[PDB]
Amino acid sequence: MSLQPLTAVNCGSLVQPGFSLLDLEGDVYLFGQKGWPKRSCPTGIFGVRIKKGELKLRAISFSNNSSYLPPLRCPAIAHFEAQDGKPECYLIHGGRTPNNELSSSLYMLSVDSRGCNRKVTLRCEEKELVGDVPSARYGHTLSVINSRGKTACVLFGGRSYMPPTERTTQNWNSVVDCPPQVYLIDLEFGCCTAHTLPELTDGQSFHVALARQDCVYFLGGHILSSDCRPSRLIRLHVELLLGSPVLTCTILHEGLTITSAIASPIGYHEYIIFGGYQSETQKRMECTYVGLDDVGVHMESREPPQWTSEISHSRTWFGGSLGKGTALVAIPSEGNPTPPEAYHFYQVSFQ
DNA sequence: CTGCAGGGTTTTTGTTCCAGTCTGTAGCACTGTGTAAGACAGGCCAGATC
Repeated sequence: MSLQPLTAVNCGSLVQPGFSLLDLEGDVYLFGQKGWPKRSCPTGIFGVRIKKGELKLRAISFSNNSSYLPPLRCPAIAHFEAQDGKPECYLIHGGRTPNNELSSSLYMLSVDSRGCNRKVTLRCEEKELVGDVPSARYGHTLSVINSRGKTACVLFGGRSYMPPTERTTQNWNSVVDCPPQVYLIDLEFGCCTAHTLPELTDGQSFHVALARQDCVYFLGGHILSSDCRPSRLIRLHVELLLGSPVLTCTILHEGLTITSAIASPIGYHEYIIFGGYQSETQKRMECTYVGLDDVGVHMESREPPQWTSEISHSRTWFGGSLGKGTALVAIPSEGNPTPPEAYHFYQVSFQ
């Protein structure tokens, strides 16, 4: 549990407050960037390598048969693990276009070929959704479930702009919580079903969701109706049978009151919740550990690495998970003139 | 009584010019608001591979 300060020697203006780190086939891919794609990298997706403290970003190129993606700012990432037939899949939906809009299309990202010389080619495919499509939204969560024995996805939460009739050019950039119904999405085909939640009378956003063996556990998430960050934990159980995807749910008494947490996998099913926001002013410093079994969540606080004064007094912080019990965090910086590197970077490692 | 023409009448309203005295615009050369990164082509080297 130690933190190494990294230097973003070159290309430190591409990272932004909200962004994604996709961990597939070893190396990690940064996804999301300030502004539209520049010709230095006509795709939008960078490869990340951390070596000797240096943070190095390399350009990635798509394949011939793949469509292209706008740099979605705060999308919902779901890691579809290796199985038949195309590992390793990432389901992205749906985020915020850098031209400020909401995109309701689902993307599937995968790896294609290599190298020749340390080069990875990717491929993205839009996945048409016949629905009953969930309204465009950002900050929601998607999670993959395997049940007897087929694969589906559960989509829940998030915010969206005011309904299309009531949005006034004065309440334009206003945003309210989308209604609380769970959407079951088949990977293929695009049949997406909507189901109501008798126990959940409100939606939320920025809640870390952990899915294990056809069970989904939703940690706390910020509610904008009452401005409360509920400590309750939410469990739901998807039993996929022909032909009605019945869904049940229950409440757990206690869980961590946390929003926008960096959920880094370490063990087989053991995660560390790395921290985030517990109140609108104070940020979570304590690192927590969450083991997931069919009995339930087992939660222990672990010794948080000693933070330098800068990251302890910072107003806000964000980041993502580089995997293998390692995570990346960023702190915005001040000065005069421009640093110009607006973000100092730290790499935290476990064990 | 009226009508209109055309007489005089005063009082504007302005009529010529040269000393001035004063007021308002023209001529001079020049101002300031244009204020950042990104695309592209070539050289090359380092690490991967047979």
